[PDB]
Amino acid sequence: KQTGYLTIGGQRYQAEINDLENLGEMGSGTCGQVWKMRFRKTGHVIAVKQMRRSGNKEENKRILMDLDVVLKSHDCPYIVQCFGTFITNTDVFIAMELMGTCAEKLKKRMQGPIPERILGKMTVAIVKALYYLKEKHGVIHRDVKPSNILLDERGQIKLCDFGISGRAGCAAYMAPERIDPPDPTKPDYDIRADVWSLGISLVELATGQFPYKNCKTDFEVLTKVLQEEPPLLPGHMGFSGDFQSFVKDCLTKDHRKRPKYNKLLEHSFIKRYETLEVDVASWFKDVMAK
Ligand SMILES: */C=C/C(=O)N1CCC[C@@H](n2nc(C#C)c3c(N)ncnc32)C1
Repeated sequence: KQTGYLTIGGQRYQAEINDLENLGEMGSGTCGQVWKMRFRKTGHVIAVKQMRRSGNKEENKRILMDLDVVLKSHDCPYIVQCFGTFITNTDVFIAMELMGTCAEKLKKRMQGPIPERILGKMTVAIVKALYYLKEKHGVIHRDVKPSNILLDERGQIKLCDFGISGRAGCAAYMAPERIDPPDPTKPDYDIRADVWSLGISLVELATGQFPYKNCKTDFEVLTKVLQEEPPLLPGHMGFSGDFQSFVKDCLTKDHRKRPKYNKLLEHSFIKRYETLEVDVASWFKDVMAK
């Protein structure tokens, strides 16, 4: 790998950091400070993550760990693409494709449920992203959630933040088998805990509310996951039978029964939103403009 260049859309300039104008930070980063930045030759805007050599040794490790994955996933359309990097005596700058926002912040702006047609095209993207990292690189995300699903003005939906990926994330979306690992721990007991997390997220974004109510502590959530029934989609909101049975499949608590990505990608709910046209781009711009 190299650090001189910026490969965008087939081209590849050879600039340094000062060739970019800093237009501000895009929220307090949890895996590195992220700036929205603009070229001085052309005016094109990108996202640029900064790792200070002086930074916390633990954040920096995750920044480099997320960088390790996104350098290897250029050919996956459903993962935030990295354009290149710069290494100065004091910083590392990671150039990323500029995205609109996360689905967690999208939910707060909507002030309500997100339509099924959008969650549809989201499901196809995340599952295929989680599947690519598994099949091609044997990596698991280990922290899927609405704040890790980025959308943009063009209607793209990509997964991000592989900071704790590997060959413990947020507790609310953690899978049953990660909360209490099996009696003898097989190395790949973890291989499908991400499916359960995306199911929790789909229920959250579809209903506008997190399915485990009134937990004042992290552990209290963990106990509901294991004691209460899986929180399937309600019946009184016009959700289709395909959407409800896909959410039921992912939310099967017994991990030896949760279907592999192999057959989740066969699901009708997926096959519909592969060939179905949905103007997520226009729907995105509208909620933002609101
Ligand atoms: C819900 C969005 C969110 O809170 N953040 C946290 C701060 C970083 C920010 N962000 N990260 C990346 C990356 C990689 C991007 C990209 N690529 N585009 C827009 N915003 C991003 C997400």
